[PDB]
Amino acid sequence: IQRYVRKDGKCNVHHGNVRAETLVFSTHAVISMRDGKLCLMFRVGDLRNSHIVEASIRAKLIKSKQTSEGEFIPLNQTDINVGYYTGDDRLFLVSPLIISHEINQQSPFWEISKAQLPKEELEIVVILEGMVEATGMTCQARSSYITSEILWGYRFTPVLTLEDGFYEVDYNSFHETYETSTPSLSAKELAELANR
Amino acid sequence: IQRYVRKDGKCNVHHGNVRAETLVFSTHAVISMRDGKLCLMFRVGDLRNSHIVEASIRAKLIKSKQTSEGEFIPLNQTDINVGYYTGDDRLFLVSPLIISHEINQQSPFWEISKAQLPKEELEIVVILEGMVEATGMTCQARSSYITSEILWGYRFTPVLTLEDGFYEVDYNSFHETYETSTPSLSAKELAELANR
Amino acid sequence: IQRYVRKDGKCNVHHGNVRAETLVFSTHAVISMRDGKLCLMFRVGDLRNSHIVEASIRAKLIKSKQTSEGEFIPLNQTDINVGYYTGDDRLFLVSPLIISHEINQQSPFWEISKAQLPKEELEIVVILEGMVEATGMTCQARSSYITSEILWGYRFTPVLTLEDGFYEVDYNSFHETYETSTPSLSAKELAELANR
Amino acid sequence: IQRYVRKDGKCNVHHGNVRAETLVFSTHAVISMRDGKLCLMFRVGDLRNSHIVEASIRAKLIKSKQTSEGEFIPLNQTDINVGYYTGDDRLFLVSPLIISHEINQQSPFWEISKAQLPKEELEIVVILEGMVEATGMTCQARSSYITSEILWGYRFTPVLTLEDGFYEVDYNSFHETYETSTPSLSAKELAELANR
Ligand SMILES: [Gd]
Ligand SMILES: [Gd]
Ligand SMILES: [Gd]
Ligand SMILES: [Gd]
Ligand SMILES: [Gd]
Repeated sequence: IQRYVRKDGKCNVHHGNVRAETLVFSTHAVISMRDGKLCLMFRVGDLRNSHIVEASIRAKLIKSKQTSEGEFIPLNQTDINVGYYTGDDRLFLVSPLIISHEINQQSPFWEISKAQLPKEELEIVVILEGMVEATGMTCQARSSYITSEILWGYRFTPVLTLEDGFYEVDYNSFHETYETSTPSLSAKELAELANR
Repeated sequence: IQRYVRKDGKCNVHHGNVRAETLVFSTHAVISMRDGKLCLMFRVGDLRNSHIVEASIRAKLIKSKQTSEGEFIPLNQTDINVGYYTGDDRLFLVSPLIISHEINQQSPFWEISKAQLPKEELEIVVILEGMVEATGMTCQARSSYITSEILWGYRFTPVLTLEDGFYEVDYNSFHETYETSTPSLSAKELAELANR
Repeated sequence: IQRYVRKDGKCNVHHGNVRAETLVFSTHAVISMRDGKLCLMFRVGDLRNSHIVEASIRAKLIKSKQTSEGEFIPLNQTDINVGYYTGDDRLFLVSPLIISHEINQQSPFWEISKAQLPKEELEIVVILEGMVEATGMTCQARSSYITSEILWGYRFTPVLTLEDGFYEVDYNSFHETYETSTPSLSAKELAELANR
Repeated sequence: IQRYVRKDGKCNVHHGNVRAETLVFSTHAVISMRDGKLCLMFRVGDLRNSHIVEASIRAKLIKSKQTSEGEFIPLNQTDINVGYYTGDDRLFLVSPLIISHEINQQSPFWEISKAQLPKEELEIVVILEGMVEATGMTCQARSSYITSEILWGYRFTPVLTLEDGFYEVDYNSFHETYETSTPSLSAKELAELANR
């Protein structure tokens, strides 16, 4: 068994690194099943030459909306769940990670089907915040997913592989995704059906 | 569909900005319905020339009170819910936002009607805390709503409008509110009645 | 109605202040009823000449203990609830505040009566943490309550009074407490009895 | 009764200290019962010559996994519960502490027996984060537990002892553990059996 993090705390990634380089978000988000739950996923990249401490991910849905009392909220924001309640939004960023929001009754995608997706006018903002170990200062990195950039029925290609006692990242496959067999029913629709 | 935040993370607000200017709270709070829930709302302004990171909103009710055992607490504080449990108090401040506290069984306004409001002796303190991206240092901004400054049955005028691929803020309408048809029963009273 | 915090965010306490002075904890803790709940309370002082931002209170019970499998833990620590779940541990420190932990089924005092208190070998550590507005740096202040310093059946004297449009703190009464009629049954005992 | 923390806030540990020295994690983790619950425990060391403020512990399970839809996640991360929900991950680090994760239905060890443990291919990453009082800057310390370093049926030797009004740490016993009678059934298996 080859360790990921060594006893002294030094990780075993990017052979020979030094732990202004920018953090990266995959250009596309994917929707697909993970153990019977439909999921939205995007990938967040590491910083090749330093750790990010007290590092956390959060996501906002920007969507103009009308309240049942006729109040129109242009570009209304609402939180997307990405591990807040279990501390799974508290990231150990030492190689690109796939973040995952389970599309459940409380998720803003609960009733969005495959066909219905392209019709929607919405934007997912992805926001990484941490303190850069080296610099000492608190960072923030942002990016955005519009409808047309969320791919229904795909999965992220794996970028991690074990080479020579070290773990190495194929950063060419970072943004890379493949298709997978995935129902086109909305999570609600899937749940309704499973419930009989 | 015009993006709000671009792929690189730069937002599309305040054409040609630079991302000591003060943050702003609307001078008035409003109470009115949002999808069947009575709500207290105040508006919190952005910082025209920098982001605020790890930015969060919280609110305190200052109200002198007597305990059933005759203990009098002058200016007692208690937390007003403004998205703490869902991370919706964790703000993405890139244009003035309306903050909203749903007046429910756990809210200090649960039993306050319209008529009963002006009678009350209370103060809502609004407290924004974040780290200013540029400066590096942690900010705090405060303001206050006394009874006479909470307007029953109003809504905030919209300040956001899409001009020339950019989003622009009509800051003249910032503090601006209009009236809307809103029941004058207390949330409790509304709930009691709906529950038959 | 005289405001506590003004529109611009400046508070109306300590007429003519400047917003290394030390933060203070009352020398004694008290136990007594607040609306039918038995409560432990200690008082935490403000900083006469600056705000504390992102300010929070937490408390630890230090108590040596034996596990049912005969494992002895000298000075075991366990968290005392002082508003963590509702954000009421997130303090707006602009004048001495009484902190309050409701002694419930989950509290380490649940079964401790008045008579039984002096018998106990325990210590409450009180820990204030915030960033000092002026200095820029994160502070921590600590203090400690041993058995003999928790007073059963007392309440904290009020220190707040309204003088000349300003609110003024009688710091002589800070540590001051008076007695009040308070049952000597343990919270459990009180609950058992009330439950018939 | 000898105090642990004095009225002024100065602790009574490491007689005559000064409050780049490294923080320490015990080289081994142990699994054993604590009041009827099976538990994983590792020990986290203090910093002999300074406090760590806003100090917190978190743990990640690194484990390559396959989703029921055949998606393979190399080195998947998932949060181990170590007091997040009760604020018990918010540490008062003034002498080595034993951290403890109760192996319950939500824990990744729920179904892992004693025999089954050595078969498993998994790694627990332990991550301490706090601000170093003196330095002013935010620290992070890491270490790692692979299968072969988690000891089933052991307990950590005590390192705390009261010498001359001061508390002293036998740092030789830090990594020291002894065996204890401990069932070899998995937590699930223990729970199933207890439930009849
Ligand atoms: Gd912080
Ligand atoms: Gd490829
Ligand atoms: Gd207007
Ligand atoms: Gd007095
Ligand atoms: Gd020994």
